[PDB]
Amino acid sequence: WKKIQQNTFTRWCNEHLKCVSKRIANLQTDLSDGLRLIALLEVLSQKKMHRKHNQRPTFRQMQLENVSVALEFLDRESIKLVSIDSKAIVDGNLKLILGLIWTLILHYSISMPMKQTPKQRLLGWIQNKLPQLPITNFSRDWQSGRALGALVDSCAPGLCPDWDSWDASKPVTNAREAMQQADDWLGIPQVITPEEIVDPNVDEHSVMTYLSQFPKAKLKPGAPLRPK
Amino acid sequence: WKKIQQNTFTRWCNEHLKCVSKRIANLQTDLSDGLRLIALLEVLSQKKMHRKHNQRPTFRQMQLENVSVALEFLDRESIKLVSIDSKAIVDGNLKLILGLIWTLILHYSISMPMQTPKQRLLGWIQNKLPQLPITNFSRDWQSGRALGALVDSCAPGLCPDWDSWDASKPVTNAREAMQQADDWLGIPQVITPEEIVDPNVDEHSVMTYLSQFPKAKLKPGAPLRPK
Repeated sequence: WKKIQQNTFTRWCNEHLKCVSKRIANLQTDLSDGLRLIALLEVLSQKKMHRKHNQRPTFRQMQLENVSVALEFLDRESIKLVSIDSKAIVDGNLKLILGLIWTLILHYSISMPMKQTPKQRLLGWIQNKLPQLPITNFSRDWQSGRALGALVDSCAPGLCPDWDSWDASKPVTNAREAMQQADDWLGIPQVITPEEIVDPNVDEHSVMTYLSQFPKAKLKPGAPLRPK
Repeated sequence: WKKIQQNTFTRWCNEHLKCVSKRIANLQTDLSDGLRLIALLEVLSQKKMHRKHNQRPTFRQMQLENVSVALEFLDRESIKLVSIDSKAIVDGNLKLILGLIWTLILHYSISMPMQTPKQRLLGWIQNKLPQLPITNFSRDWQSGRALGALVDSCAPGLCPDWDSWDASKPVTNAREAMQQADDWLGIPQVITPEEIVDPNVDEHSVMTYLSQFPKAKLKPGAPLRPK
């Protein structure tokens, strides 16, 4: 079940990298040369790098430099780093790499758009989107798939009109339906999969990554809105 | 372990879709409207579609039409379809969807560049590694030794000491070989180190990955050592 956080963090990375025709396949290895780490940072910040880097990182000494300029750009952008050095990324320390990406997710996806920590800001935003439901956390409250259907219909009434009378004992079916409509007609990509979000062992961080896409979603023209 | 084939087939799809700034996340659902299926076919064939499709597939009747034009283009391109209809893709039949993608992998990745396409790829690897007895696309690759041999065969210097690698460290060997192949040969990891060494890996997933080797190009800055 610890795969879920890695999978969600990778999908989030690829969703930004695809705008520059680039892609990673393995968070452990594909950021080590620093090339695709810089690319990710440049597209997220909409800014170029402050100094030049090695185009051909032959030896790890050049890989350390490429990650250094990435960490410098991150530091001069007021983004707080929770003890991650260049060596950790180059040598492929998976635990600290996942920590680096989450820092990026918190800063760019959660706190940059919408007195209080970014976590309770997102919870606060969902809270009044769903006033009839008692939402407190980013895990168990979403396991049935009912709350996803409620959220998707809240953003555009008609996508999931009968969310209330959904079978709570069919979690994957409910989640897949809600996230399908959200992807097709709100443009919210599945950085987390239906099977993963309902899984009894989901981490809050993975679910937060997915839900952070909802405040800035736009309803598409051809959407099938029914009242049922 | 049945996840491996789905994961490899999805990664293969995303490796082509990324050239048109597009991406799928779920092979079961993300091809059902037919929009990203057409996109995948257009980039693979380097040709546009023969007739126009629904930009806004509101109801499944329009989703069926979008997949129909995708299947028509596939049919008029002499690509043999092993019993897959529009309904199967739209309704999200995972088994038949994986069959549809494998058809595309066989035609575009294996048989279009370089007897059946399977033994063609096996034949190509065979003389790249004449000192090794390769027969299959599964157990022969579990140690990670053969991957290191293949990567060094394509560019002598990337994995010079593959011969004296510890066979009891499969994931470590596989990760090293596939790392060098990605960085300096431009072969993306459509399959991950942990998946290729897995005792229950299917031949189809491994074939998908290895089909990228015949057309690989050595990058200028590669660290080639003799050891």
